[PDB]
Amino acid sequence: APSHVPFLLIGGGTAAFAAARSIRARDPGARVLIVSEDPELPYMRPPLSKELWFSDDPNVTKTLRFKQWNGKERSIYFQPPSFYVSAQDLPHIENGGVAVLTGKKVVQLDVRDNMVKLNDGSQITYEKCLIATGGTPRSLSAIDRAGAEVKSRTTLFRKIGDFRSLEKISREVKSITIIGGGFLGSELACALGRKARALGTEVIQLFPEKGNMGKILPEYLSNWTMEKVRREGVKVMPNAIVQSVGVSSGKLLIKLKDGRKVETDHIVAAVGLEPNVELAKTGGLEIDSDFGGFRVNAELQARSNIWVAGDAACFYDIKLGRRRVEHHDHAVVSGRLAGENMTGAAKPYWHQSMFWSDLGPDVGYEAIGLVDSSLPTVGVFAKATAQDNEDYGKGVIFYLRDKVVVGIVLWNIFNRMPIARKIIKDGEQHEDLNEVAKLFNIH
Amino acid sequence: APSHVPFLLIGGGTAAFAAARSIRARDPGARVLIVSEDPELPYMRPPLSKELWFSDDPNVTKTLRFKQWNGKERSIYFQPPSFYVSAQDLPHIENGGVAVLTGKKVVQLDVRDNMVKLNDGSQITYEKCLIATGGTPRSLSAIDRAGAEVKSRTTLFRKIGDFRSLEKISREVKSITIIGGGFLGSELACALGRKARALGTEVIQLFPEKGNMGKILPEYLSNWTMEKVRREGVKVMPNAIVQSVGVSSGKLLIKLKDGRKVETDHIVAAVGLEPNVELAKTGGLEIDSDFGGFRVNAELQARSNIWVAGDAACFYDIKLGRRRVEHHDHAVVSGRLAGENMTGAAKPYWHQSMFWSDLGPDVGYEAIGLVDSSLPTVGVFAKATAQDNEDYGKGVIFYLRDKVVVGIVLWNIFNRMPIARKIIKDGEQHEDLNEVAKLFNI
Ligand SMILES: Cc1cc2nc3c(=O)[nH]c(=O)nc-3n(C[C@H](O)[C@H](O)[C@H](O)COP(=O)(O)OP(=O)(O)OC[C@H]3O[C@@H](n4cnc5c(N)ncnc54)[C@H](O)[C@@H]3O)c2cc1C
Ligand SMILES: Cc1cc2nc3c(=O)[nH]c(=O)nc-3n(C[C@H](O)[C@H](O)[C@H](O)COP(=O)(O)OP(=O)(O)OC[C@H]3O[C@@H](n4cnc5c(N)ncnc54)[C@H](O)[C@@H]3O)c2cc1C
Ligand SMILES: NC(=O)c1ccc[n+]([C@@H]2O[C@H](COP(=O)([O-])OP(=O)(O)OC[C@H]3O[C@@H](n4cnc5c(N)ncnc54)[C@H](O)[C@@H]3O)[C@@H](O)[C@H]2O)c1
Ligand SMILES: NC(=O)c1ccc[n+]([C@@H]2O[C@H](COP(=O)([O-])OP(=O)(O)OC[C@H]3O[C@@H](n4cnc5c(N)ncnc54)[C@H](O)[C@@H]3O)[C@@H](O)[C@H]2O)c1
Repeated sequence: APSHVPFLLIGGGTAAFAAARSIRARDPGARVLIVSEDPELPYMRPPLSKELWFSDDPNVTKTLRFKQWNGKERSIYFQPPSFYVSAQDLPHIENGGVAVLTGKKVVQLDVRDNMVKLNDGSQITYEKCLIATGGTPRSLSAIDRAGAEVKSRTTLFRKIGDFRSLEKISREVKSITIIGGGFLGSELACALGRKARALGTEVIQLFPEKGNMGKILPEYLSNWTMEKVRREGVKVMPNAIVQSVGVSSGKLLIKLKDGRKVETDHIVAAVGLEPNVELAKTGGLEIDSDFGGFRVNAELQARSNIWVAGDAACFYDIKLGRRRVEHHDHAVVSGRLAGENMTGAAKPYWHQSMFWSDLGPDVGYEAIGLVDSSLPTVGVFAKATAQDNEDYGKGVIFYLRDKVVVGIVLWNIFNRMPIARKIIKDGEQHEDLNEVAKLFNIH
Repeated sequence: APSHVPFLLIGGGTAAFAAARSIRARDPGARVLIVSEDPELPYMRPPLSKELWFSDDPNVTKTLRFKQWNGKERSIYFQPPSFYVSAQDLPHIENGGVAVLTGKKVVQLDVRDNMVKLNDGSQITYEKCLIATGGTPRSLSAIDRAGAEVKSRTTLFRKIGDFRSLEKISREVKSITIIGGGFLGSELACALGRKARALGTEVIQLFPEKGNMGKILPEYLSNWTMEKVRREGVKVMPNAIVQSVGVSSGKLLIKLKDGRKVETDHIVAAVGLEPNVELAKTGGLEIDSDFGGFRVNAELQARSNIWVAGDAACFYDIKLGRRRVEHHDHAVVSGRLAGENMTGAAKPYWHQSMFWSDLGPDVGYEAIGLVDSSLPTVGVFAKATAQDNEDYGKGVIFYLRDKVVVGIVLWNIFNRMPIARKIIKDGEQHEDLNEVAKLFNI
């Protein structure tokens, strides 16, 4: 570890890599260090839930390569190891370069001293710092209250090791349970159902909502998505609240708060993510209370020489207000912006970030802005229509704050993202939405 | 007037003057422009309610001079007019200077181009900017729902013009009624009661709590302060919720919720302060929701080249969380810090700020930290009365968050600020608040 670096990037993930590329682009000859707790080079997580599961290659868990939108095979890793220079070489190599320090954890942050302390005891002084620590999966209360053997048969799905372990388990066990109905739980349910269709094993999804992804989509769309997920070979059990999890004859037993009971062999828990804010206690950094994570301004700035990007950043969007987004594209855009601002720009967060999803062949969408179930929605579909506050195969769902669009879900329509982005950018008063819904040309 | 200014300070008051002084101290040769909507040069407010009333000099309204703790007469203004340079003279002068552009209001703030627009259409481009606007007095629903005649007879007390108007009114009218029982209301009640006792007129105070300063002091000290204010010649009416204000035979009449009716011919309204945050709408600046005002960090910074100081800043205290202090000492300290940080330092707010108050001769106190009656309270007096949330001439009050001292009120003891400041600095847990009050000479 070098004793001083011009640019420090805490956490090795999407945001840190994007920031390193921006810093290198704007300031040629910059010398960037990335301190990562994972023993791996930066990689993208989205393939860990969809693409690596549908790969035809048998030995994919060891290879980690997949086909793209075009179909050209690529790796999850952002860059090959030859791209990164050694940390010791970093302050000596010509025109700089990015170096990655893997297996290291920053445990202390002295803002005034412009210093951090690693887990092994090494101390690194910086000129500019980015905190791009992400989040960690939340555990279940009933699972925690159970014994050690119950926790041994539970899985939290974030990293590559989780993907490999879950793939081997699905190959070797007879039934797996998914708890949670958000993004990760639903995608895992679809992938595991696809894998289990061949042999004929059982996969179960149970959660306390009315349907799949009930915090994002309206009720009717949630029920439609639930039915589509059931069509993939998954037994979905909505409105289920876990009371206790136990052991019976070598199989774990789920006793719900209701009268229903479930007996299976393995549990996958996808019950949310919480940001890593253990570093704020020693850094004297403010933690947001409404959203969680570090609190930063419109330029993602926490202190004089400290920026925060990614999932842990509770930033201030000027158009939409205080936010905290947890998505791949937001991590890329936010890291790019923080890298621009670390070299000397003063740009606020302006370009909006989107996200995408695919819950099987039938369901596939992209969304932008503020998308939430509590906010008023206007669903203009094809062959159907519904507004809140049957053939829902195609359509657009506007989200309105005060007669103004703040988020758009584009349901099974493609190459119509710029229209939605321009609608969000203009931010006009919209008392009528069928006049604008024709721009996407749903029919 | 100049097209480009290195250092712009929006709003000229206590914080702006302190910031200009810090800028000049750290960076000799600087060129500071102060844009103020007032027609006057910066002055200090605290003597506008206490010192200028007790002066024996007849024409203090014009001189605006008063005596102090040392006893040396000084002006209400921070500096004499010769100290400042002209606005057109600022760009080209050896070692620069400070120029105040009085009577001009900043109406638009464009952070993208680093340019502001004044109310006369002139544009000024800045390199660093400070927003040191203050607050404006809050009005009353009963007053605002009334007619123009009732509005013309009520007073909101912030500036020098209000002080002159109220002094003339006190010399003229027979009865004065004061709404509000916080700091300003109690101080004006004491001053006008002294003047009335000197003359022989009537002064009345009404507020919706059970005692004076019930949002700062505990209940028993609130009752004690209410009694002591009554001894000053002021008829105090606690628990008076105002319903409507009207006129009857050329005299104002107040009808309260409980049924009491009070007649008078002038009203002084002092019911709080609302921060000036109209610049945030056009500047893309974030306004705090819990406390109000511009939301800044521990370094009092809002954007890349923008700092906020004074009563309008909702800053983050590392040791005490989110705060918004509205006091003269805090304005001085925060303006000083923001002026230092505009020149290159990155110092967070660490030095605490205190506040004092004198309510007659018997009651005089100082306070520091988080002082609020909502927090659990332990008071050490001649008889040790601990509050759960006799003679109380002298004592100390500790305010607790959870077994930790966050604010201390010093009751009729002086030259003991450093002890309380040191106690608050190292906020370690205490088994009981006693044996700590021994540090103060009770
Ligand atoms: C299985 C899966 C599938 C996903 N699919 C999608 C998708 O299809 N679309 C989408 O938009 N989003 C998707 N996401 C979300 C997206 O991947 C995340 O939002 C994104 O990875 C967040 O990037 P980040 O850099 O903020 O955090 P992360 O990617 O979590 O990186 C955080 C890194 O920082 C390290 N770290 C933390 N604390 C410290 C410390 N103190 N010291 C050192 N290192 C530290 C961690 O170990 C980790 O390596 C998916 C996520 C998962 C898990
Ligand atoms: C009568 C009175 C007595 C007080 N007594 C005490 C006391 O005994 N002890 C104590 O601790 N505190 C006391 N205070 C409180 C203390 O005086 C204030 O908290 C302090 O003055 C706040 O300073 P500031 O610089 O933030 O605001 P201010 O002093 O209000 O300065 C704001 C200035 O900015 C100007 N401005 C506003 N908007 C704009 C704009 N858009 N463009 C240009 N200029 C603008 C305003 O006109 C004003 O000149 C008293 C206050 C009053 C009114
Ligand atoms: N396609 C995508 O964009 C995508 C895909 C995968 C993951 N992700 C990200 O991964 C992260 C983690 O995913 P996640 O799905 O775990 O997050 P999430 O926030 O979607 O998970 C919350 C889900 O768990 C349920 N839940 C909450 N508490 C519960 C409890 N006590 N018992 C049972 N159910 C409970 C909620 O009602 C909801 O269904 C998120 O940041 C998410 O955005 C995104
Ligand atoms: N000694 C000092 O520190 C001092 C002295 C004077 C002024 N100041 C400052 O001057 C500013 C103005 O003082 P203030 O006394 O107006 O503010 P304040 O916030 O102290 O006033 C609160 C008082 O107004 C009362 N009130 C609120 N709403 C009311 C309503 N609808 N009807 C009746 N009463 C109502 C409250 O009950 C309380 O008695 C404050 O910022 C204060 O800090 C400080």
